Amino acid sequence: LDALSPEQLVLTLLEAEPPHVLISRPASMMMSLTKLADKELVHMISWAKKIPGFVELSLFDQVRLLESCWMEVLMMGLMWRSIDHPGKLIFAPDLVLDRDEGKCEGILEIFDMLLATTSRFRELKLQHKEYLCVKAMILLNSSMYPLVADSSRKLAHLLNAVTDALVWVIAKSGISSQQQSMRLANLLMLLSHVRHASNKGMEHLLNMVVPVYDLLLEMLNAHVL
Amino acid sequence: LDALSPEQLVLTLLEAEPPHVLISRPASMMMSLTKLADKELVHMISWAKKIPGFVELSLFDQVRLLESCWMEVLMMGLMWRSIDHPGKLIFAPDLVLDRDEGKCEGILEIFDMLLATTSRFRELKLQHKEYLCVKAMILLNSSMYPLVADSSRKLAHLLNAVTDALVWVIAKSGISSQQQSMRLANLLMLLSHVRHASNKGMEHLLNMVVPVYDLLLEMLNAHVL
Ligand SMILES: CCCC[C@@]12CCC(=O)C(Br)=C1c1ccc(O)cc1C2
Ligand SMILES: CCCC[C@@]12CCC(=O)C(Br)=C1c1ccc(O)cc1C2
Repeated sequence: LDALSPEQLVLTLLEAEPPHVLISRPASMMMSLTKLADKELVHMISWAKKIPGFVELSLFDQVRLLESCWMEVLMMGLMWRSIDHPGKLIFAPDLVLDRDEGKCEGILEIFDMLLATTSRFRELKLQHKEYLCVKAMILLNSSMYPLVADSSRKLAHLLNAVTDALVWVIAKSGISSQQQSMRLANLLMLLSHVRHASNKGMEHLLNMVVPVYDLLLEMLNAHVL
Repeated sequence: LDALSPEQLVLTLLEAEPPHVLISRPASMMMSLTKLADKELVHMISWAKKIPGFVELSLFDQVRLLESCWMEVLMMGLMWRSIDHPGKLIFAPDLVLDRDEGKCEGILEIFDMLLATTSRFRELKLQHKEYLCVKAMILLNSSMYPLVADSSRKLAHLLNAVTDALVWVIAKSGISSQQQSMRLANLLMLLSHVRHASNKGMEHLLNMVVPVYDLLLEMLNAHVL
């Protein structure tokens, strides 16, 4: 109830944000990168557990959602981290990248998908409160199977609340009702792009390094046991 | 101007809908399927040329948009065609499929992504006017590169108009302002799913039949010359 209310929901999400992850280095890009994800994934699962109502869904649903959405959530965080640095990607404190470093490959393709989309978010002037709500939407909207009898009723309620909070945030800008709808529409259309980049990253990842998708699956098990 | 107005824009789109395509048969599924797309693509390009303002964009933009969005537009049409037939996919008049025919493979995965998403549109009670506006959004939102000096100003104007028409359509249902936003949000979140299915179909398609993506590219050239 209360916890799912716009002002509160948004401040609960703020405290649930994952920490800075240091890669901690003593196929090097891809070595750096896969070790990073392994690290980031642990925190991702913690983050999800702090989203009001998520742990009360079915574990059959929790596991489905985290499995399908991990790369879009790590990419959404990445764009938010690089949003002010045109030309770069800020993967972590000691791991920043130039586009011309994405020349050594296949990675260059993905690199430009993430710079472009990020530039789009810059132009829209993505607010923190907006960022927090969209990343939560990405997790809850990541699959359709899990919302095809109570956990479903629950999943929708919890997804509708987040959409309510975003709408709320936007209404506070003091813009016109038409601007509101145009902004809500521009924001959610951008998720289609996010998913695209995710699909490509996932693709690149099987054509190959650390067992990110393995261990995660493993983390998913312990998460159940 | 006028042509981009909600009631009119929606009736212009109605007359621009492609015809019934008969496959016309005298790797058979995939033979049927690739021949079908070759056929459907010709009409797709005609359809796009009837969307007010599209031919006045740069050809550098026209070609980018059709190239990136062809499979999502053929899948969006497919779901609309099967929306009332649970368990099937209605690819064309003489080409209907059962899920258990999608067992002979890899195609089964995709098959369930398209049944699920379609079921979602059923539950939402997707209206014709709504269908017409979303399919146009899919084409105009298909890439971000082309909207990263006039053709861009133009592209946004033309995408904003379509979003205006959809919003208009939804406001006519006589539902509550909160229902409006929740419905607009539910509709555009579904595009993320559409793109997902597209990405998978595209994937399946290179791992392989008719040169769909070749000839299309070819059609793209003639389209310029
Ligand atoms: C353009 C290269 C992007 C690498 C990105 C996608 C490709 C990949 O294999 C990995 Br493991 C990647 C990754 C790790 C952590 C993170 O937060 C985001 C990503 C995306
Ligand atoms: C589940 C199988 C789907 C086949 C679908 C995606 C896989 C594929 O190779 C082809 Br050519 C396909 C196709 C053709 C026409 C059309 O309107 C839609 C599609 C999607």
